[PDB]
Parts: sequence; C-alpha cells; structure tokens
Amino acid sequence: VKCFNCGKEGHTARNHRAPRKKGCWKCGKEGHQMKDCTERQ
Ligand SMILES: [Zn+2]
Ligand SMILES: [Zn+2]
Repeated sequence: VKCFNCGKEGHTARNHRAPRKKGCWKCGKEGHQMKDCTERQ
C-alpha cells in the first residue's frame, strides 16, 4: 500500500530490511556487490 522506500507494496515504509550493502560485502567498494566481486586471493 505504501512501500516506496524499496519498490513493492505492503511495507508502507515500515518493512525495509538491509541484508546486503549495495557495494561489495568484503572488498569495500560500490558499483558491484559481493556476488560480482570474486575476492578469492
Ligand atoms: Zn520494501
Ligand atoms: Zn569488491
């Protein structure tokens, strides 16, 4: 009904979780994410 802070319907700006961090979750850089960045070393 008002999920505008995410892109859905039912959250009403009161159910927006944040498991990922947009950028990589280990290397520390935006643009890509933990799925795109390999970081195998
Ligand atoms: Zn949402
Ligand atoms: Zn990265």
